[PDB]
Amino acid sequence: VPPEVFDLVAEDKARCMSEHGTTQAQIDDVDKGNLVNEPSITCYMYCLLEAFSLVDDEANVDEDIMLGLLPDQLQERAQSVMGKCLPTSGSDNCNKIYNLAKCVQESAPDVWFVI
Amino acid sequence: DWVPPEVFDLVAEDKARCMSEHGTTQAQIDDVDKGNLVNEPSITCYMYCLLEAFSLVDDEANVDEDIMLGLLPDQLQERAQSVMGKCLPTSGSDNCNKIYNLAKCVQESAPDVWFVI
Ligand SMILES: CCCCNS(=O)(=O)c1ccccc1
Ligand SMILES: CCCCNS(=O)(=O)c1ccccc1
Ligand SMILES: CCCCNS(=O)(=O)c1ccccc1
Ligand SMILES: [Cl-]
Ligand SMILES: [Cl-]
Ligand SMILES: [Cl-]
Ligand SMILES: [Mg+2]
Repeated sequence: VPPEVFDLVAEDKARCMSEHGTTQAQIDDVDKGNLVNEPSITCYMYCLLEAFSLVDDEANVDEDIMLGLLPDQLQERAQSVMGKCLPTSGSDNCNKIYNLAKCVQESAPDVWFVI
Repeated sequence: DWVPPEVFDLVAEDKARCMSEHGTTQAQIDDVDKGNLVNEPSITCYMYCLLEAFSLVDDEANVDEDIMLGLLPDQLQERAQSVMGKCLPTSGSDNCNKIYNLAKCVQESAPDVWFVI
């Protein structure tokens, strides 16, 4: 019998949504580049980054792992955005990630990367 | 003021890039997605490329089990820990063959479980 196939990204998103009461409409908003400082979505964003080892349990970004998501041709651009936007800051892990996302959006308004 | 950005799905972009860079056909990707592998670089270096794009392995065939375990779902954690304990570290004739052998080891150990981007 063929194996059951598990879509890792779908699973990780599902788990993070369920942990924070996040709706599909909210995740679809973030996917369009529309950001709001509302914990039900910003805590989802933190959860998902943490699942990918992009941040630790205090929402500090692991720059090597974050740069590691991108192709070689985008490394210099990404390094420049990380120079403007790291280290993270904010009142809690979720607000740290809201502030990061806003900084990344404003620093590179032409493009928006999503998992 | 906000302007709509061009949105890029990392997974979609990574698959398109990796396909191009390794000569992989759509049929071959479809086979990978169903768990059917062959020890041909157009397949195995494509799989390597997708893993590397999420830091699951370096450019020297070293797999990071801690990053991997974080991505797997809760209900597979115990099985995944056991399977990866059995199948790591990698071994093989070259970078891409190491990933072929890893995939085959995981499939032998857990024939009912296959994970995809
Ligand atoms: C860059 C800051 C925005 C993060 N958005 S995200 O949480 O959906 C996410 C995107 C990509 C990988 C993991 C999580
Ligand atoms: C030039 C394109 C902007 C780069 N954005 S980013 O570095 O914040 C980034 C976003 C999501 C994942 C990894 C890095
Ligand atoms: C056992 C080795 C995994 C191979 N599967 S995959 O190439 O689709 C893949 C899964 C997860 C992330 C990236 C690529
Ligand atoms: Cl940081
Ligand atoms: Cl702070
Ligand atoms: Cl895309
Ligand atoms: Mg890399």
